[PDB]
Amino acid sequence: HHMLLWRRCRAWLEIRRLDKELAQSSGLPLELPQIVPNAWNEVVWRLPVPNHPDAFMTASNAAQSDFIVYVNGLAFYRAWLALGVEDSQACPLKQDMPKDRKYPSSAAHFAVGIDSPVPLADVSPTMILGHFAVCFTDGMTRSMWLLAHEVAVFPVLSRDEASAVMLAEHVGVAAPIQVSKLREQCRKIL
Ligand SMILES: [Cl-]
Repeated sequence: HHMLLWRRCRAWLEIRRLDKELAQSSGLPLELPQIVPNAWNEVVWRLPVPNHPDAFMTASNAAQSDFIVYVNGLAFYRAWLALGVEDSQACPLKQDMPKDRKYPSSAAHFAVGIDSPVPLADVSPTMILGHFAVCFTDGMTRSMWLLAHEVAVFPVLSRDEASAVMLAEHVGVAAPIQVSKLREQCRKIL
């Protein structure tokens, strides 16, 4: 859309904005996803969405070996921007996320609700030019939807415990939990 210098400077400024927002909101309670009973036999969260109907997501597509990390949206956004501007998985600014070609399709799925919760994104910690970043196996557009709608905290899926703990370290609001253990807890309690 513009030149490289433009795109790098813009990303830089947004990261700096996030740095400050994160520093200000530090320690304050965020709105958490809520594990809810549902018509299926799966883990489903209700996600509050500011000035918007509730969203619902599910870990139905996860492996027993996967781990869930509840992430601070702003921190996740920042780590994604740390991928840089040229990556094929480069993160658009929030204001530009709805322009993404898959975004209407994502918005449509999110519109349905508890009858069809959106499966979690599969992400991974990584290293880019000597710094921490997050990249994707899948779920980039649904991640944009959540970010652009200012969902405060949402779950994501990670391939293994160490990767999950690393994600939680940099962008998490709590320790990870293995999908198999969460499914079993939901079973025994709900
Ligand atoms: Cl599930």
